[PDB]
Amino acid sequence: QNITEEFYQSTCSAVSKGYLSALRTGWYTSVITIELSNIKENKCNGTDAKVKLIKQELDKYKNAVTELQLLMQSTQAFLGFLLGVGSAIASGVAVSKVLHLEGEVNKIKSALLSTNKAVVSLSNGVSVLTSKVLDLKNYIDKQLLPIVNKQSCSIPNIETVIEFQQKNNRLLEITREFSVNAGVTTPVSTYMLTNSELLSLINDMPITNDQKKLMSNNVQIVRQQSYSIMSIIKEEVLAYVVQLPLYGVIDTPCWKLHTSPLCTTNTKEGSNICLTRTDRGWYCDNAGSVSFFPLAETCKVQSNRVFCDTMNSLTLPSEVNLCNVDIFNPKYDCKIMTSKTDVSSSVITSLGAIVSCYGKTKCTASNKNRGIIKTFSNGCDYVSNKGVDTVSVGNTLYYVNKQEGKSLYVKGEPIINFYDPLVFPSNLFYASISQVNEKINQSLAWIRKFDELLHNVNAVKS
Amino acid sequence: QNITEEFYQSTCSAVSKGYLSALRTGWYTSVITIELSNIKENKCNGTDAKVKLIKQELDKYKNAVTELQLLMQSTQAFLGFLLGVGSAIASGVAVSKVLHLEGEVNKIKSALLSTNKAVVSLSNGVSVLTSKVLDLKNYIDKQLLPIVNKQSCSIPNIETVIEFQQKNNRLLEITREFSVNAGVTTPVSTYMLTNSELLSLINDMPITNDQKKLMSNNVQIVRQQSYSIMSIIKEEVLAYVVQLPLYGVIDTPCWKLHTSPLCTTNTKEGSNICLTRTDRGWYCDNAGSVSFFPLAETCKVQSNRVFCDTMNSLTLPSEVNLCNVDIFNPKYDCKIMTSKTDVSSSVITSLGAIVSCYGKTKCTASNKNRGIIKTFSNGCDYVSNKGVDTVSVGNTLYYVNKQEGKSLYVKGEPIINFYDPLVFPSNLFYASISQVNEKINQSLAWIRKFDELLHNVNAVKS
Amino acid sequence: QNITEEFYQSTCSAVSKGYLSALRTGWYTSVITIELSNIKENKCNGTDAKVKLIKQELDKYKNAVTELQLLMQSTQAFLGFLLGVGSAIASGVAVSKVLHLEGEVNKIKSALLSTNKAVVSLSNGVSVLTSKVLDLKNYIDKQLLPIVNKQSCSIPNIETVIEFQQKNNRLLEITREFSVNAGVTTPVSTYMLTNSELLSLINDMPITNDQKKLMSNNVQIVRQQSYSIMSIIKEEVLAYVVQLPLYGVIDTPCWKLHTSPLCTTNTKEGSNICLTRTDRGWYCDNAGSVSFFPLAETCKVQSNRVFCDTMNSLTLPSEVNLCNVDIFNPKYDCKIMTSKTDVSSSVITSLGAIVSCYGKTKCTASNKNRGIIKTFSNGCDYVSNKGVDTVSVGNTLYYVNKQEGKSLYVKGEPIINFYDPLVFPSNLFYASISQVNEKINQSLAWIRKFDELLHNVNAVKS
Ligand SMILES: *[C@@H]1O[C@H](CO)[C@@H](O)[C@H](O)[C@H]1NC(C)=O
Ligand SMILES: *[C@@H]1O[C@H](CO)[C@@H](O)[C@H](O)[C@H]1NC(C)=O
Ligand SMILES: *[C@@H]1O[C@H](CO)[C@@H](O)[C@H](O)[C@H]1NC(C)=O
Ligand SMILES: *[C@@H]1O[C@H](CO)[C@@H](O)[C@H](O)[C@H]1NC(C)=O
Ligand SMILES: *[C@@H]1O[C@H](CO)[C@@H](O)[C@H](O)[C@H]1NC(C)=O
Ligand SMILES: *[C@@H]1O[C@H](CO)[C@@H](O)[C@H](O)[C@H]1NC(C)=O
Repeated sequence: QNITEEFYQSTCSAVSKGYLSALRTGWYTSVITIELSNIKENKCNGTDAKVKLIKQELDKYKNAVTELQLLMQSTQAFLGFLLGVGSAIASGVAVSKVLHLEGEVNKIKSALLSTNKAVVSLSNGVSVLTSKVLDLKNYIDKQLLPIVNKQSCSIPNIETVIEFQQKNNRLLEITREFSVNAGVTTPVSTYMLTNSELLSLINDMPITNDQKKLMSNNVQIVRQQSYSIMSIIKEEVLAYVVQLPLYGVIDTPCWKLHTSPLCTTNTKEGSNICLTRTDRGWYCDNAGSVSFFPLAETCKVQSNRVFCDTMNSLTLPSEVNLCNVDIFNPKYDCKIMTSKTDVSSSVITSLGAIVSCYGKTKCTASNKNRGIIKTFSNGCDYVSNKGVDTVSVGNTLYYVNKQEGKSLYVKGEPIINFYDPLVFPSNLFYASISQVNEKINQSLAWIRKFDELLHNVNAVKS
Repeated sequence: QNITEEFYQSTCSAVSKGYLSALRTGWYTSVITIELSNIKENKCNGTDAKVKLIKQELDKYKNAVTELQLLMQSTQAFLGFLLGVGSAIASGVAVSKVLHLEGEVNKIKSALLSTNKAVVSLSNGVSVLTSKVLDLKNYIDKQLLPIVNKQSCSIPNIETVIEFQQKNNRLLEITREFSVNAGVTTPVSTYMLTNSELLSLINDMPITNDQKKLMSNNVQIVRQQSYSIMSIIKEEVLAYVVQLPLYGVIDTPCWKLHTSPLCTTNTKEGSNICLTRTDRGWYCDNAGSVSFFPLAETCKVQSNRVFCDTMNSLTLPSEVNLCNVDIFNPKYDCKIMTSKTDVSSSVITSLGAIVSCYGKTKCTASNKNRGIIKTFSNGCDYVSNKGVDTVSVGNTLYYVNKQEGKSLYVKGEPIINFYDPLVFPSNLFYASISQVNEKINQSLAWIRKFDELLHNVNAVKS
Repeated sequence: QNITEEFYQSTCSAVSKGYLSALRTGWYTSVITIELSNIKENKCNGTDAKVKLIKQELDKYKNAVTELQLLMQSTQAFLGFLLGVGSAIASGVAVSKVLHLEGEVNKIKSALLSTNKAVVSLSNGVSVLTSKVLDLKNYIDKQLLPIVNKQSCSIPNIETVIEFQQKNNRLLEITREFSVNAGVTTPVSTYMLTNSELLSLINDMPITNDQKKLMSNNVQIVRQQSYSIMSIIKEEVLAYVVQLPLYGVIDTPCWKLHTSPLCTTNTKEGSNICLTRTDRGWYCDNAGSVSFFPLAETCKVQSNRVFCDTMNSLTLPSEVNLCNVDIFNPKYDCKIMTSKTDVSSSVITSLGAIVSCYGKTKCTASNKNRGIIKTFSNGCDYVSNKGVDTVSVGNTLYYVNKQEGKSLYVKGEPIINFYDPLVFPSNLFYASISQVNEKINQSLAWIRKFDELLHNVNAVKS
């Protein structure tokens, strides 16, 4: 853990380096089966309460099975706008659709006749891993049928009721979780796949030992980037499909960019111009190029490790890293946006905070022991979380992050002081440096042409 | 199931036809009641464990009732921006507010004195359907009071504890689900309304048989577009309001539009212009006009049937369908947006995928048996899911949808090759064809006027 | 409850006054502890079913503890774009990180040796409130060990199994809720903090009596603006951190602004200009200034009281209230946006509805007794919820809110009739009154200069 952070005063932005990558670059699909029963009907002219409880539990089981069948017979009769779209569950749904052909269920049942785990080939020629996580058929047919199938339902025992309830609870919960999500669920609960079974699926994937260890250590995130799909219920067997991620890129450098608006500080109201850098997010080296994640909601962090998803990313060249040290470079075209609004805000970075204090707003950073230790002036400034606990930007109070690290301050004149406020192209959402430069150079051309003609007409007088 | 898809090369967009509509055009409200008890106090100088368990369950019941009373005494002392706003629970909240007038609870209790279902008229003159889904009062008053009301609490039986737990669990879950949602819940769980009661409410609505059948078959979606509202707890009765949808438009044609950016392929960096069609979403014929759903999150699909919601829609004329066959028609004004960014992406359609490959990005589509089967050039292209499993657009891998259907390819020169790159109005977010045409015709007017004057001054020399 | 609403016809917007404020201006953190056990191993050569049930429950407990340890050893090896960013759980995470130093667990255990509540000082010098909400150690070590530690596991009793299940359920649920949320949860469930313990924490905060009463009455919202953070599991004790809000500003006036587009009604298609007010949200007086909440998802309402959050707000001067009575005031610069789209929509306010009816759309408001009672013309209009139940704007049907109040109608000519349609700066997303005025005054300057030169050249002929 050697996270470092730099502040660039010339553009009012910060970069945090020192992380490691774990990117998702594929999917893995398996099949999970449950062996049910087909209890026909229960009939007793009894009066004991234990028989009543047994009948109630059996009724709940039948209702769950019927609801599952009914559900099955319904499916088969700033730069966030630059991203393409895709379907997240295409592979699992394809496997589920393959499962509906005739003879597949017989193949699955024949494969797992003796053992609880096997590898079977489907019709099209794909091999998937199967499992049998529960078996209610044997217990029901060997315990409950002798009590209630033909006899007068004489005497169940008190322990049998509790045992049956404990057995049936998991199936009830699985039915409940499929029911409300219309078939496809979000992070796979403990009922769908036990923590002792997730660690067993991982030790069967065709991956390297390092990826196996990474998936085993951080198992609470593999569970948050997975899907579960209901497939079929027929011929006394239940089957659903689990879709697990694959991490093909591991241990490559990553960094994050924090940006804030940078304005001018003229006293006259409504006489200030601003610009802001719009490309803020996560960047990670990936096979000779940089991947950009702008949604700020697809990447998780565990203290040095970032678990991103490559379906909501952009592939940029390796020169995108050069916008930091220099902004007027003739090799990349950094992205900005312009406006004319002067409002104070603050951005809480990983190792400090950025404060923009424009207008008459009072901005202050305070320590918890002495009290007030800094009074910001008008501009973009940055303070580190070493002796600072909270920062206030007016009516708002923020708490800074207290991670240990090293922060550096880079001086330099702001770039907003180089432009001409009489020709600046305001209200230019999602512009770039070259576009802004082009829009300015041509207005002066019109002005000069006008001046030329005006001089010329006063030259031809005589 | 006869879904069809077309690709229009001239605008880099695709249309998928063949669906059917089921639109929500109203609400239906009912009342669900529960009959509670008013156990005052329990006192025993006992030592048996069964008495302890009974007391614990009674304490949980009292705590749930108290929490419900406390909650009740708190409420009564791209084109996604074009949509208006509305309140989703106005009708249910209105009914709940009507329920608070004096004498309403007496009317409800008198209506359901003997049967479990009745129709009653409130004060203002509206008739609603009531129900009684649970009755703990009779069981408690006829079983638990003889054990603990006055006596020394001699001997409960072991089965009674389990029976009471099973009875009380549902009320505990209902209290839990109201507690965390502040009164109004999202898709109605199995505890609020049993699957055997939802199918009974549907057979009492004033609707046609076809709508009844549609609601009965797809019951997992009627449950996802419904609300539950806590109303009152007083005079030993609990009542909450359920708000069910109504589907007034059924079996009308629908289709979806997929759009992707279309750019120019000049070699020089920063010398390309782009435009994109911004109106992508679901369209459905509705009584002589087309309804547009741009949020891309309000419509569900079950293999040919689309369950949309009409509160987040727009009403467009019937000529909006004409932007597909022609884009320069003098009857509608299709909506576009312009920029100057050249980044590669991909859009996964229903029966294929659209690939945009600009710059130095390597784009490829691969089959799972042979391997690589296509290498895209620079431009907008489209490939169908017949012999293609995955497509990669650089560092990203996508899985195409494997639905069966028929796809067609329509040729034609791209429209971006007709414009003049010296006067093209870039950075024009949310423009239209006529606006872009107007902004170009007037710059040439200024240029021609300038040329006219410049020639004229050199005509008056002598 | 004296809510009032006004409609300003000149700008097609409405204001609803009469509310009260309860703003969050800080955090409060406490520690919740659970006393576990360290059962080593269970071994019985038994055959009774009760022993089997006991062993199963013990196995579940061990699995929960192991999963918790594994999770712990993973974290330590329109104007919505104007808002700054911040970290919501900085304080709780800081306290959790402080908890990991050596000797802290010993201090916590020594503080709560005898009582269930104490105040203890950590290493850095901060005092926090601790608690002991559950004790499984004593029950396990005094009941289950005599049954299964060394003996042949002779006879458990039937009531012991149920008692142990009831004890263990809460720990199982806590483990389940941490497991799927990766450590940090959203609104604190009933398992993490009992409703009888939340009301006990509130009576220990260093706050005034009025804030205590406000927090006690509306306890279902204090629970929705809180976080729970997993911290540690070691040395036979479990500890997690709860982060509760603080309400520093209470009983200050608030109001809401509703805005809708305002267009021109020329008959020719594609010849209309529009403008819309973009600053819609909640405003609340706060210490000599107004706080603006634009996200429309951070503020809740209970019939006169608004529970907002100050982390997603903006601090504006006190002159922002002046845009309502007048829009051309020389003291503030109200924010608008321009376009050229004519589409009909509707905005449902608190005491009525705003209807915009442009083009050939049919807009109508209907009562539930007579039927149709109003037919809107082309323009922006407003109708109150007194004799009106629903309003339709085409293919869409809306339900108005039926709250009691007083509404007022303010006449005045629309401002869109003052501009010149030949120089109006369309497609100017997020503009302002002064910017639009500036962009118009300078085009006329160019036209006049052109005319001047053209006259001048025809003056020098001879
Ligand atoms: C991290 O920095 C520390 C300095 O305290 C030192 O151990 C070394 O430079 C780095 N350790 C690594 C990269 O393992
Ligand atoms: C000046 O005009 C040239 C075209 O001749 C253009 O390429 C350039 O971007 C403009 N601005 C500057 C600063 O050179
Ligand atoms: C759907 O297409 C098939 C062609 O395979 C044929 O049955 C018919 O054209 C269509 N059936 C319908 C619309 O029911
Ligand atoms: C040309 O100018 C006319 C106005 O005289 C305008 O209506 C039209 O949109 C412009 N462009 C074209 C292609 O006609
Ligand atoms: C609210 O209005 C009512 C009028 O019916 C009246 O009691 C008084 O003006 C107000 N009451 C308050 C503010 O307590
Ligand atoms: C007119 O031009 C002046 C600059 O001389 C500018 O300040 C003003 O905003 C423009 N418009 C009006 C209506 O005065």
